[PDB]
Amino acid sequence: GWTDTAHGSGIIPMKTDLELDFSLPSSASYTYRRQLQNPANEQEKIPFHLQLSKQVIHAEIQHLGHWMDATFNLKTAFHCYGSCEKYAYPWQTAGCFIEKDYEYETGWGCNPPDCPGVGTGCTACGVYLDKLKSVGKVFKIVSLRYTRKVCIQLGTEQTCKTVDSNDCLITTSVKVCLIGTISKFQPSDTLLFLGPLQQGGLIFKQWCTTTCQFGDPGDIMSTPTGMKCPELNGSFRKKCAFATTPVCQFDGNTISGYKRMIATKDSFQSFNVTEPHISTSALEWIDPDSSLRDHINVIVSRDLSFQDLSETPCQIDLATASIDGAWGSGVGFNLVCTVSLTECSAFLTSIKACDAAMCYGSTTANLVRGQNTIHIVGKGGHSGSKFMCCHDTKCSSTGLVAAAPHLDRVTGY
Amino acid sequence: GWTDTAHGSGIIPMKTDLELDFSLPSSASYTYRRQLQNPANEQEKIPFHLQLSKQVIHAEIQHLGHWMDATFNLKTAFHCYGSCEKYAYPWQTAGCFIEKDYEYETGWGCNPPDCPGVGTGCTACGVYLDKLKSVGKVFKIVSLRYTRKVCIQLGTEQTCKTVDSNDCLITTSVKVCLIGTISKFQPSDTLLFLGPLQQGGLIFKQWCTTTCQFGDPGDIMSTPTGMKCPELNGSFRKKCAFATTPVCQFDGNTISGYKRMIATKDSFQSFNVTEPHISTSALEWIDPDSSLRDHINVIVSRDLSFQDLSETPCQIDLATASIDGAWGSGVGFNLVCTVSLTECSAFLTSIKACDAAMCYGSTTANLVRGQNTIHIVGKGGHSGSKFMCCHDTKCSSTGLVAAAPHLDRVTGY
Amino acid sequence: GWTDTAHGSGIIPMKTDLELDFSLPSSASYTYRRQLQNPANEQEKIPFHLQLSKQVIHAEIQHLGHWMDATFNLKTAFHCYGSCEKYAYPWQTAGCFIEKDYEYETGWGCNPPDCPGVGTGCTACGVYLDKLKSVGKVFKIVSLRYTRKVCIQLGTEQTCKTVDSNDCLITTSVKVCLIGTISKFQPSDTLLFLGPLQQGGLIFKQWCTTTCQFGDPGDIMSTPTGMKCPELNGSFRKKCAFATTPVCQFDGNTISGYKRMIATKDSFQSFNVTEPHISTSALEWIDPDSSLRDHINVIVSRDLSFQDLSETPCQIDLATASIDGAWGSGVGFNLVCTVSLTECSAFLTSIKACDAAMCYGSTTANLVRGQNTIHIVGKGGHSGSKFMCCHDTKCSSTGLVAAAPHLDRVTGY
Ligand SMILES: *[C@@H]1O[C@H](CO)[C@@H](O[C@@H]2O[C@H](CO)[C@@H](O[C@@H]3O[C@H](CO)[C@@H](O)[C@H](O)[C@@H]3O)[C@H](O)[C@H]2NC(C)=O)[C@H](O)[C@H]1NC(C)=O
Ligand SMILES: *[C@@H]1O[C@H](CO)[C@@H](O[C@@H]2O[C@H](CO)[C@@H](O[C@@H]3O[C@H](CO)[C@@H](O)[C@H](O)[C@@H]3O)[C@H](O)[C@H]2NC(C)=O)[C@H](O)[C@H]1NC(C)=O
Ligand SMILES: *[C@@H]1O[C@H](CO)[C@@H](O[C@@H]2O[C@H](CO)[C@@H](O[C@@H]3O[C@H](CO)[C@@H](O)[C@H](O)[C@@H]3O)[C@H](O)[C@H]2NC(C)=O)[C@H](O)[C@H]1NC(C)=O
Repeated sequence: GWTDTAHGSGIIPMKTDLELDFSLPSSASYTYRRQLQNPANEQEKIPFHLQLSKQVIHAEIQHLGHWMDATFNLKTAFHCYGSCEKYAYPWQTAGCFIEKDYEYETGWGCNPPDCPGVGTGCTACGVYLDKLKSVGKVFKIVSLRYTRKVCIQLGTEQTCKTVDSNDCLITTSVKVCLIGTISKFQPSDTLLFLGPLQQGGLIFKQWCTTTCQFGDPGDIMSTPTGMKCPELNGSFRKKCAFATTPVCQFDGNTISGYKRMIATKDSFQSFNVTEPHISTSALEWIDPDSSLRDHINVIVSRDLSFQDLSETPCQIDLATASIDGAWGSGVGFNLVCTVSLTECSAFLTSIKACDAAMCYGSTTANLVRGQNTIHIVGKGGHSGSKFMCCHDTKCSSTGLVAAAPHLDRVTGY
Repeated sequence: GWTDTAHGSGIIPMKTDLELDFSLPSSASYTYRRQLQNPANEQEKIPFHLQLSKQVIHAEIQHLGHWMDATFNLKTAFHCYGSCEKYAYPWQTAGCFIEKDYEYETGWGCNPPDCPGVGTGCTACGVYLDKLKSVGKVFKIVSLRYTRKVCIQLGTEQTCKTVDSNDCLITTSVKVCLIGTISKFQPSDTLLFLGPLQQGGLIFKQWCTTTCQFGDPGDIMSTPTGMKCPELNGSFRKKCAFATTPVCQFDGNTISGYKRMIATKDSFQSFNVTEPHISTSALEWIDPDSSLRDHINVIVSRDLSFQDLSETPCQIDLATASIDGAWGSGVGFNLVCTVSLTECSAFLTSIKACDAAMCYGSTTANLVRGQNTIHIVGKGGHSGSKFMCCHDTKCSSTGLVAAAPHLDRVTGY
Repeated sequence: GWTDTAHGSGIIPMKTDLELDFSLPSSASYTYRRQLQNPANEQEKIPFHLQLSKQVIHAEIQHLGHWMDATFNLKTAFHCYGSCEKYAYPWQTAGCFIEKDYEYETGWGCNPPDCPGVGTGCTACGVYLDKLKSVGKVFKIVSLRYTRKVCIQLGTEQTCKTVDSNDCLITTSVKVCLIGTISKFQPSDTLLFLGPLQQGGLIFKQWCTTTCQFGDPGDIMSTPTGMKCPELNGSFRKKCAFATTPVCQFDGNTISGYKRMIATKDSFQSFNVTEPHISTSALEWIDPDSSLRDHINVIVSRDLSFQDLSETPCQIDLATASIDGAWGSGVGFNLVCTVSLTECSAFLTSIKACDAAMCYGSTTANLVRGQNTIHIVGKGGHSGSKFMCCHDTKCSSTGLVAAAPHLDRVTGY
């Protein structure tokens, strides 16, 4: 029952030369040098060197756009004759507006002196948002990954590798394992940056999604493809009589999402960020908070009894078959892989979906000799990303683009 | 100060034969054979065998029922005389409806030609939902548990045991410890399955609970005991005049929860599932995602210095005393246990609430010699479950049924 | 590249005397005695003693106040002349109320017999909440910390220290490391206590924040500084005619947050609490749930090869420079520290913000020889707290008070 998925080693403890074991803050790097006694010869020694980089957070993100503050406005129009489609209105120039029409409701005692209409015209009323101000950048977390660069040297062996926070690196005589605490961040958290990235942000758990009303977090969003307006929500009413022009009233919410947030600002969680790097579909940074600690173990054994537990005679070859689903998505894309197994009856291994740069997901494949169809869910990437089936570092040269994510609001009156 | 709650071992490292140490994906199993040198005799060797099953997720769940898509409909009725209770209406046959009556509001200029009424009758108006379509199955997570079957053999010792993700298994000469990363799932997450279980689902963090409006996630739920309708929310209005029958208008939301979800579908998180098994109150599966890795440590020491740290002279006997609270609940049930302690002045131990199959919770009991009353919160089970006080595998033969969970909506106009 | 942030040790495994390794419930303490063979002399032995306390949870909190149940009431007033400011109304004495006025709308067929007014007066209508009952205490989690007291003795060495759940304690010959599972609690969770603390509580993920409507969790909050009333939300309407006094109607929600919670109570998560201790800005307790297990490792090596990995020649001195931001906040306060580095070219270390009792946060500082300006985010504390820049246990004697947190609702009609 072969697998290459166990990353570590089998050891005889009497034939081990060195063990490091400690907790380290994610934001801390660490360096260790020591001359170790040669187990082959007690009168000799060999250099051992360890280097650990600071832990980098990698979030695949959705660029939700800029959060807008706004002012609420209510205006009443009146035409004694003609329907509401015939007339342009002041509010129709605005970035976001709702209109409620009262066509054919002229009667008597709802009219100014100059209107003798009865059951005609249009008393159109508009609520609208102006004084639109960008207050911050908004990203929704699609997925999370935490990595350290690990460099080992034992005499003439030397290898650097990037290692996930609950993975191990294995060389001929050295194993390094990371064990990784709780995350401050979660998939689907929304991050709000009110200024530059370096100045940190706020985490939100309830950013508007399926139903964005004016007053919610993320109510008014501006993307480069255009505005995303919230629904208003509240009832309209004419006050009619005193031989005057009708005066509309709105009972719904008047105060914007941003203003409502700022008033109770200290109800939310902050985070800070050093060395931020933004890409099309990702945000990378180091969290300077030193209260988050990982566990590191290092073990040296320059002996033939040291087993790499990943070693197998099994050989695989990959071909990217087909794709469906979307890029930049927490639901994601479905990549189909044709996977040949040779030299083995069966093999349990990890098959990954990757582009040129990064991998966006991985499935545990239960392979039997010959061809195998394996499905992978990937989460992330952008318009142009060409996703390939991969194992270790070998990828299929066939790469497939995904479809755009469905992230649309539906604003039904 | 005796306790049996430390699961592991005390070791002299020079008298250890083997150490395995590695990271493994939850979805991966693993097998290891090796002939180890006999520490008693250097010219002999003994077989060591390790088998780890894939990690199974066990969620106690609530069957919230099926999520329904629907079409919104508004219809106006009119009777010139008689009150609204006297008449049956078209909308009253429908699965979900709200009605707003305007009794005794006939006046003049709110009537058709055939109605000379003044301050009489009934202008009943109905909003209602039809074209009800099941779109998926819905489960709310009550609790979570992650387990692997661990099998050890060292020569003539052999034991298999199911082990939680941050527990250890201990035999005469072998200890296996699991250390378990972050969970993709949380208690109170709601899982939506749009097709068969095997095709995966969506996680939701904001499924409607205390106030379900039409348009929310989970707005229209169908259980076998009947429909659960959302509230509508929006104002009504007659438009009256032109010597016609009154025409009602509704300003509230027209689009269903499902349709609003699907439009922005890629805002949410997917998960997938292999080997799903559904029961009355639980869902078990293996997550094929290979990016989630646990840490495994194995240590062999066939020596008398190897201590089982759980060993104590303390002896306990249990009796299930009484119960209150509910089954199938995140709040849960309160089981009272009478626990006798003998052979010891004091004893710290774990007392568990279990039925025939599984345990639903466990309390740390601080026992003193003689009788002790211990309370346990259990979370899960179903109508028929008979919960018993247990320690190790010994249970009280008395089992007690809990009461039904309160999971009702209250829809006040 | 010096750092003091690696908490643990470098070891030669053949020169180790003892290793303990096991899982332990958070609610369990543990004691271990053993006479170990003296490595210096095989015919002698030395006493080794380990004591671990139960794990204590420390939450910095916000006292949100008491959650109130209430009864909804709608009353209509009428004055044939004079505006609504001129008259006191029955509802104006109540703890929470909204009022909707219809000034100058007398007309004809909206009046009792005693009112011949036309376009005058005031038909004021009030919705209001009475029968206010406290149902529980409410705390919002600002931050979380999990600690155990660890006591070691190896012969003549003895040290007790409080250790975070993913930190290690290091002495001359002994290292103890804690590795800490998932948390049941998260920052920004709101905890509701319906009775005394000892009887446990409910966790909520959606407690009202930026927009509190009547019917929401936390809709009606009572603090010592006064009531916090929700918004109502729903439309008003006069029914007019039949030569009577106007009768107002409200279409919005009638049922309170509490009642709506209790109806579906078993949708939520409970927790329980032993040995609770409440302070101005914090809640400390031990969770009696025994299903949460940490990993403990202990390693003894009474040998000169045992390295304390935190040892450096680097020397620091601190001065608290300035502060901005707030106490009792998840966003928190920004403390500026002047940090002198001597004896070293560069130094990576942790700089903490603390008052007399506890530390409220810590930053990873990348120091170079001489003066360094370092920023720290602290989360927690109260009005009087005087926050100091600290490293190890040495603090600057200058302490600085923060500003009050902004936690206000804005209720715009
Ligand atoms: C790490 O990140 C936090 C959170 O972003 C930092 O606090 C932030 O500081 C900004 C400074 O602009 C504050 O936002 C606003 O500042 C203006 C003045 O520029 C002020 O008038 C407004 O009232 C508002 O507070 C805010 O305190 C805070 N950001 C947010 C989103 O609340 C913290 O200083 C950073 N720590 C570092 C660099 O060490
Ligand atoms: C693992 O689970 C995910 C999530 O459930 C799988 O993607 C799902 O595939 C279904 C297929 O029915 C998709 O739902 C709908 O499919 C119809 C066609 O049958 C389509 O017209 C609709 O627009 C809709 O997308 C959907 O992509 C997705 N499910 C959800 C709830 O979004 C994924 O394929 C699974 N991976 C495996 C088996 O490896
Ligand atoms: C640990 O904590 C849980 C949760 O707080 C405990 O259950 C709680 O017990 C209280 C007892 O007051 C219950 O609340 C109410 O009790 C009255 C009677 O006093 C009852 O008429 C109401 O219907 C309501 O249930 C409730 O079951 C529960 N608390 C909540 C907030 O739901 C559990 O007993 C505790 N376990 C221990 C001490 O071992």
